[PDB]
Amino acid sequence: LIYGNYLHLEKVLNAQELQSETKGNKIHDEHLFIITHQAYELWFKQILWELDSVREIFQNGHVRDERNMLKVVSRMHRVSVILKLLVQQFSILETMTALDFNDFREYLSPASGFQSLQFRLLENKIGVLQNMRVPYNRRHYRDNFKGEENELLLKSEQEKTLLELVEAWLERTPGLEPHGFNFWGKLEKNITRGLEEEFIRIQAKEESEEKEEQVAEFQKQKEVLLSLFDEKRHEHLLSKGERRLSYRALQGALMIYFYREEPRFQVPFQLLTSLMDIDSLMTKWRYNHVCMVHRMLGSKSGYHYLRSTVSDRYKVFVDLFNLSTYLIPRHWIPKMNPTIHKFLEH
Amino acid sequence: LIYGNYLHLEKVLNAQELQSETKGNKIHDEHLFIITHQAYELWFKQILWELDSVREIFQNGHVRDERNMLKVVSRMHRVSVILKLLVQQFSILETMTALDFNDFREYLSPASGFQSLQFRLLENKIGVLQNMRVPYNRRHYRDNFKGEENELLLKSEQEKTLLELVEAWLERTPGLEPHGFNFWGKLEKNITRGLEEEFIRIQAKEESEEKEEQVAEFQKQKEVLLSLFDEKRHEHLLSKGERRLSYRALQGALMIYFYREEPRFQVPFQLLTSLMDIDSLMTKWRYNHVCMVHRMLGSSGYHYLRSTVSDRYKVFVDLFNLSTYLIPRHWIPKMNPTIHKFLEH
Amino acid sequence: LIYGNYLHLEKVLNAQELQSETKGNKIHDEHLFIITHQAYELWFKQILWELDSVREIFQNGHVRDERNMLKVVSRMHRVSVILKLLVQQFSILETMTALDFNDFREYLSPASGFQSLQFRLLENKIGVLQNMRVPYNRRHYRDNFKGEENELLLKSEQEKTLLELVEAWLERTPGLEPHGFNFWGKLEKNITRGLEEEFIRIQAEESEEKEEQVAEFQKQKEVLLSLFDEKRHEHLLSKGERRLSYRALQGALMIYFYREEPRFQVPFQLLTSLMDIDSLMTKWRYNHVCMVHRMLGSSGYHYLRSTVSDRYKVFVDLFNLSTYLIPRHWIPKMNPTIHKFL
Amino acid sequence: LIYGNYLHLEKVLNAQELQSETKGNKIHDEHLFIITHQAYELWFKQILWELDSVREIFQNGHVRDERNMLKVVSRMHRVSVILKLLVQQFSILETMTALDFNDFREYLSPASGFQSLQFRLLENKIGVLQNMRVPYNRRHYRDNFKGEENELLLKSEQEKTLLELVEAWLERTPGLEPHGFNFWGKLEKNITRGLEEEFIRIQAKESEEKEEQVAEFQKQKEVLLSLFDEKRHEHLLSKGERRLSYRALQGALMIYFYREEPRFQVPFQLLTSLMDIDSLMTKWRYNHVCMVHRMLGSGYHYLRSTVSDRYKVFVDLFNLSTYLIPRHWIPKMNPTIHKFL
Ligand code: HEM
Ligand code: HEM
Ligand code: HEM
Ligand code: HEM
Ligand SMILES: Fc1ccc2c(-c3ccc4nnn(CCN5CCNCC5)c4c3)c[nH]c2c1
Ligand SMILES: Fc1ccc2c(-c3ccc4nnn(CCN5CCNCC5)c4c3)c[nH]c2c1
Ligand SMILES: Fc1ccc2c(-c3ccc4nnn(CCN5CCNCC5)c4c3)c[nH]c2c1
Ligand SMILES: Fc1ccc2c(-c3ccc4nnn(CCN5CCNCC5)c4c3)c[nH]c2c1
Ligand SMILES: C[C@](N)(Cc1c[nH]c2ccccc12)C(=O)O
Ligand SMILES: C[C@](N)(Cc1c[nH]c2ccccc12)C(=O)O
Ligand SMILES: C[C@](N)(Cc1c[nH]c2ccccc12)C(=O)O
Ligand SMILES: C[C@](N)(Cc1c[nH]c2ccccc12)C(=O)O
Repeated sequence: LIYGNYLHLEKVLNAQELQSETKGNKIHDEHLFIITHQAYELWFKQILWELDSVREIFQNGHVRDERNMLKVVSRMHRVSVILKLLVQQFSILETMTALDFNDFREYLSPASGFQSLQFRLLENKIGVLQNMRVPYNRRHYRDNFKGEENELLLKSEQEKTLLELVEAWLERTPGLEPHGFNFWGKLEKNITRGLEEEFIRIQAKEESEEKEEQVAEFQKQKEVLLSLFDEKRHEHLLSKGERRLSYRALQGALMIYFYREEPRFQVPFQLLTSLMDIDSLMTKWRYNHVCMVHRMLGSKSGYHYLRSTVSDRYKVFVDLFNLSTYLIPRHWIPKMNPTIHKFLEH
Repeated sequence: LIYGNYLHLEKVLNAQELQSETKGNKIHDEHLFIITHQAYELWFKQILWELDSVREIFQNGHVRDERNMLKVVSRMHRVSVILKLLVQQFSILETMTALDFNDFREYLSPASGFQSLQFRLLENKIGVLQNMRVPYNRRHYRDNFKGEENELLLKSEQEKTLLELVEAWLERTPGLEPHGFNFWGKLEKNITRGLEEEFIRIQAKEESEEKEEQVAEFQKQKEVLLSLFDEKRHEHLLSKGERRLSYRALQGALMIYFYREEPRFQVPFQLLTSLMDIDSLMTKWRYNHVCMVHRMLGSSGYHYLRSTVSDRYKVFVDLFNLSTYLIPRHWIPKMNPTIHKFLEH
Repeated sequence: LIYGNYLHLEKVLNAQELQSETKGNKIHDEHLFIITHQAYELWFKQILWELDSVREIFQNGHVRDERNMLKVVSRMHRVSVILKLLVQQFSILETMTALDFNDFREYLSPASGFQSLQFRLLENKIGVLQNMRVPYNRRHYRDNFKGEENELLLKSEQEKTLLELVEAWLERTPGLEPHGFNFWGKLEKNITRGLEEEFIRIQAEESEEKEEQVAEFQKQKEVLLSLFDEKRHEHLLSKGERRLSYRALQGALMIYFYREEPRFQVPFQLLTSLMDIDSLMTKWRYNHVCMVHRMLGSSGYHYLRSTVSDRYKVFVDLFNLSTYLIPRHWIPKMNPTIHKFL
Repeated sequence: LIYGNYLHLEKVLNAQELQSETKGNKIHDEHLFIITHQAYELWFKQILWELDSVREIFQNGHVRDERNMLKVVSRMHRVSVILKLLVQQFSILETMTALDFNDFREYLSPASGFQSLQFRLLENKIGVLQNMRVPYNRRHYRDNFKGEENELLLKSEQEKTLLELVEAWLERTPGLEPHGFNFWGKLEKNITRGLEEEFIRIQAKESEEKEEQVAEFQKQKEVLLSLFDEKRHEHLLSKGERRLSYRALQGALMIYFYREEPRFQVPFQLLTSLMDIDSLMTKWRYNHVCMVHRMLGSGYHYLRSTVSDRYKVFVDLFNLSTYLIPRHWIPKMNPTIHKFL
């Protein structure tokens, strides 16, 4: 067993055919463009491998055994460490000038990155919605794909996504039981009370621009906080695709946020953090890719379509980010005395 | 022409065979170990491509046309930007624990990174000298290689290296002509004079320990500076492999250092800078690789690898060491436009 | 001379007062928020130092001596290396959760990053135009400032910007002389010819492929010939959608196309670095936005989002020269006979 | 409350005095040298803040409540994220050439980085031992310091270090009870047995490969059984080739092997981050060395000496890789017997 055989370098290092050279006009920088993409694809394959393994742990019920949370968080962390490198890797392609790219661009048409099967598979498996995908020149993405490739794409759309598997798991989060710790009920009450207290305070002040300013802020804060308990408004925002998680999953997430220090919630909290990281880094990748298309082609547009992809429309875990909106004073958080805490001890 | 076909992904993405899985005991993290190395190898191929192209520009005489310096510096800069990423890429493999590596390590024997053809090609093409290589288990690196692989490795040793091609170019550096600007002559004189000036200054100082200290410093500095003009000392240090550039090439390098702002030397100065960067980053790569072997295998190969993290493997150590011979600006032989013109484009 | 004294650490390391602690409720992570910003400010001061030195080299005429180009490009490169680090530095503040930030946010009012004098000075000195700024809360940015600070900000708007100083230098680029190499004239002719030649080719099959190629030719011709429309340029200048004078634009394109010619090698690197600085400034604004979102939720967020736009790209014209790339063989030939001038 | 006042920028941004300018020969690049160091010092202060807060959580007994492990690991992770940036920050000073540094170097004498109080405080608070310090010609690293500065340095050496506080905590790791899961006993037995089983295998082999395997076996056997030699450990402790008590070492290995068990998941991450901090500290030392070399040529060798295991405080955690065994040799922890975890 030799290194080169183990790594099948007979394949990996015999995969560089410059179209410029095939058409009798070799252009040096084409080689860089080929290798950069091959490297992106190697790492996309590794991301798919980690992500598929984590999806499986959820789908098959292994995640139910909390012994497996360390593995889940390590692999999701690994996904983000890979993505950070993928973002840095753009700096290599920045060493190619547009004038140099212009010397071989002709020999590439009509190929495009759009045809990256694995990038699409990755978007789908995380949880990007087709309905929300931005049309490129009034066209569907899968239009450019055929055969078994079109097949794999379909499975990726139809199989349970990371978002859905996390949703299901969040729905079973301990503490939501109305007959138990009754998190949601206690939270509603504590916030309603606290708002009442606060209003009384402000109402006791004397008419002024200040008082109005405080009253106005209060009203805004009140509306945001109480909207959390409006299950119907949530259902509505779900159907418009401005939210992604079920109402119950949202309750589980908030439970984990507020009780993160409780032992059973420590690693779950880290998982939520890494899911947000993955969304952020995916968006950073899209951003750096856009900046590059611009530098090479100008405003001539793919640039604008790609710019549209840099939006909340492509953020699968938007709901986890938006739990910042619902931050309250610590003393309003339902108290969990050891009496009612033992259920969250390893 | 479709993306996947253009990039031959039918090969690149059908090259991942976990030996753990082939022997009926798939271990998840083996997949990462394979991909990481495949990625290193893709980028080694790219470095070889740039490096070979720059070597050719020198070997074929194209570098004589100063129009080509921009291309040479961009490609060498590109080599160092790739190497920066190769160093960061270790952080991916740091997400694998030793315990998890231990579950598939058995299925890897007897394969090793040592058998990386391209890493050897890269060391050779830059200019690592065989005689200065540290033996691993009392053997040449080029054993463990056979057939056309052994062939490629030979060519890489026998063809002109980047070190040799740079040396040749440095020897032709403008300004070294005794009949012209006579840089070396003027430099020797100006330093001899400046040292004299300095001695007088210190000798004037009131008897005091500071004076005593400064006397000591002066003596050391004087010895270092004058040793520059000792061509025989240089020949000796060449034999011991503590220097690699010819005496004349060293003169050319120092010319470019001191006159870097002069238009014809601006991009050449950047080239020298990038050559040092490449050596720095190669040794950072070796260092990070060692730290990783340690974390996975504990404290043999470790010690061999530790020996690789040394000036013995820095091809352009001479460019770094020109810091030793820095002088006050006012000692640098003057180049008024009168004697400037030869360095304007 | 001792390290601590040389670096005036008696000041730098006695500058951390947690407002949470001053009001009797110390919150651990406030310390990090203070240090992060102090570090950003140290680096902004260094950027200002390099940038002011480069502006001086232009304004005083030193740049006319081409021996100074290495210094100019090194310092501009150094600006972008600093900015790369400023972008990475956000990852430190990402270790603070929103819940933890929430515990000391109250004690910060009414202070904001908006009030960073140095950040504004930097925007102004590069060449961000006030009239092109996005209003904050329906008002001008400088209204948030007072006294000598408001005055410094004005000088920064009125004194020559890096954009203006580069523009002047670009205007004197060798080769534009109609009586000389006549770059613009030759270029117009060669593109007119080359377009025709393309037509002749495309004139010959009737497939959609042909139709597609014909379609491309149309815009390509439109884009390329629009380059020679000086009036359209003047119009886009007044709307602020371009920044450089028509002549400066000619100089830049001269440098792009002839970058390998010795006199243009380091100038080409300067143009590259100016684009880098714009790109990295934008990356900084982007990462800052992503972080405000993570800490505050969904709004300054929307104002900040508006700053991530071409409106704030001072050297947009250098980026846009990609639009006007032609085949190499169309580029006016400069044989050594004439190449000697460069 | 205004930004500049909140951040006391009247101090931070009025702290840049170029000695080149003070002596009538301003050198542009000196400004960068000053700011770079000031930035390093701001971040060293932040590292000290996090590290001191973590040391407190151990010393005051809060670490006993496992609810606090998330905070402990977050702050140690934060230390590493800062150090990663400190390593990247060298790339800024690499934009200064040695020729340009040479134009103001004279005006610095005799000041040196050696005089960084905070860097010393950081080394000490982690657990770098004075007795293990590499002498700089005349030793006396603390002798470069005086006054309340010399005072602070002393406290930093004498107060409990991160190493010592972690050691104490590792000693209380659940599972080491002889009357309980009896980790050490079971481990010794399982390895002794497994080695015997291996002997039979190699015995049944029948040329060279056998020779190869037998040789390896002997080495592996020696390494593994040396783990159970408490006296050898005590000896290596007194030399300074190990740092953790024998019992702490047992706790660490418990956490390594049972990392997936819920009570050990975050503790395992803590051990990982302690190793990370050691790694990154030594990366910092390495990049600093490479730069002194580029600027001065030939402290290079002294600084090179600092890049050694001699300066790795958590060397014991790294070295537990040496004692990896097959998974099936690890004492089994059935639900019944992992209830405690
Ligand atoms: C010279 C550098 C690059 C240029 C000029 C470029 C150009 C483009 C353009 C114009 C598009 C929009 C679709 C189209 O018009 O055909 C696009 C999309 C895409 N490119 Fe690139 N690209 C570059 C580098 C890369 C790299 C390094 C990757 C890495 C795999 C990549 C992957 C993609 C992907 C996946 C898409 C589809 C993204 C989406 O639809 O959201 N490209 N590229
Ligand atoms: C788990 C991670 C790794 C381990 C444990 C490891 C182990 C080793 C060891 C022990 C050696 C010395 C030769 C021997 O006895 O086998 C070696 C050398 C080498 N490794 Fe690695 N390695 C790792 C990762 C990598 C990676 C990511 C690369 C990337 C290509 C690589 C490339 C090499 C090369 C080229 C050599 C020969 C270097 C020289 O002779 O100076 N290794 N490795
Ligand atoms: C918790 C972290 C941060 C939050 C929540 C935050 C929040 C904000 C907000 C809301 C604004 C809009 C103005 C306002 O309404 O106050 C703003 C602007 C700004 N922040 Fe931050 N910021 C953070 C970190 C930073 C840091 C680390 C810097 C570093 C110097 C910074 C510099 C600025 C600057 C310069 C502006 C003005 C930007 C412009 O107008 O284009 N901020 N920030
Ligand atoms: C031009 C760049 C630098 C040079 C030439 C330089 C030079 C040196 C030298 C020669 C030493 C050994 C002690 C001595 O002989 O004085 C040293 C130690 C030290 N330097 Fe630097 N240094 C540089 C940059 C930095 C930076 C950026 C830091 C960041 C704070 C720093 C912090 C230190 C520290 C803490 C030590 C003592 C560490 C130890 O003893 O292991 N230096 N430096
Ligand atoms: F393997 C690859 C191959 C090509 C690319 C590109 C890319 C970037 C800029 C381009 N300008 N023209 N073309 C030709 C393609 N036509 C433009 C619109 N889309 C399809 C028709 C381009 C292709 C980006 N990544 C690639 C990967
Ligand atoms: F494609 C690959 C495959 C394997 C590696 C290794 C590597 C790392 C640690 C190891 N421990 N045992 N073995 C296997 C046997 N070795 C033979 C050479 N002398 C050391 C023992 C190892 C192989 C590093 N890079 C690789 C790349
Ligand atoms: F040195 C510093 C000090 C503070 C900050 C902030 C920041 C971040 C979030 C905030 N939420 N409320 N406030 C108070 C500011 N008022 C409301 C928002 N508009 C301005 C008036 C905030 C201030 C960001 N960077 C800072 C740096
Ligand atoms: F705030 C600061 C000030 C200075 C430094 C240095 C530094 C780097 C190179 C030097 N060469 N000579 N000197 C003067 C000091 N003498 C030689 C070295 N040992 C002590 C006597 C130097 C000082 C590094 N970091 C610094 C920080
Ligand atoms: C038994 C369980 N693992 C419980 C569970 C669900 N979601 C959680 C989030 C945090 C902590 C625990 C849970 C399961 O049902 O998967
Ligand atoms: C014409 C030339 N390339 C001169 C030359 C050689 N080395 C240099 C370094 C810097 C500047 C110029 C040169 C030659 O003789 O090859
Ligand atoms: C003499 C000159 N340096 C000419 C000049 C202007 N812009 C340029 C761009 C590239 C090369 C040269 C120039 C000057 O007038 O500044
Ligand atoms: C009660 C205890 N937290 C026990 C303890 C010590 N070390 C550990 C490691 C992992 C898990 C638990 C421990 C204490 O006394 O610290």
